[PDB]
Amino acid sequence: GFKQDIATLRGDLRTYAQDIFLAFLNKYPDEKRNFKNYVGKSDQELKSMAKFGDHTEKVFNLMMEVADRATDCVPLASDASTLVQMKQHSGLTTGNFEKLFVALVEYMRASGQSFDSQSWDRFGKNLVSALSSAGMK
Ligand code: MNR
Ligand SMILES: O=[N+]([O-])c1ccc(O)cc1
Repeated sequence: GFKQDIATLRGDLRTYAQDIFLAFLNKYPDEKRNFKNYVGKSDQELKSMAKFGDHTEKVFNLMMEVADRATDCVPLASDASTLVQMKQHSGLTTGNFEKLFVALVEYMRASGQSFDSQSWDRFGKNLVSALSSAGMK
């Protein structure tokens, strides 16, 4: 289920984080509006860019903590407020997060691994709801 998937992801997290964020950027290329330094690069070139690897893994480090702290795929309100307030997230909207989680769910479905894709779909939805409640537009 969802808790086991957090452990699975954590066991190879730099790879999963980069592959999922690449699936997001390739499904929604306009999102690079918020990632101008990743423009004009293939997947293999991004995986050789230090901030791409370090920032993507740090994003997913925290994503796994928020998932682990959640109850039945519902994140803590303190985590949603942290994600709305962080300066790095200024001017993001909830649709940016919805799209990341569509790509994450599609990645899991395409995997041959028994990820609980429905629970990640729920978590993405519930995160978007918590972000909205905490003031993200
Ligand atoms: C499509 C837009 C974005 C979505 C969705 C998104 C979703 C999430 C998310 C999901 C639950 C979590 C957890 C998360 C967490 C972070 N996030 Mn976030 N994030 N996020 C940015 C856009 C987005 N984040 C940006 C832009 C930056 C700073 C610039 C750069 O780091 O590329 C940042 C930065 C960060 C950092 C700091 C990285 C560091 O400096 O190395 C963390 C941690
Ligand atoms: O996965 N993510 O949403 C990310 C990944 C890398 C980054 O620099 C910012 C956000």
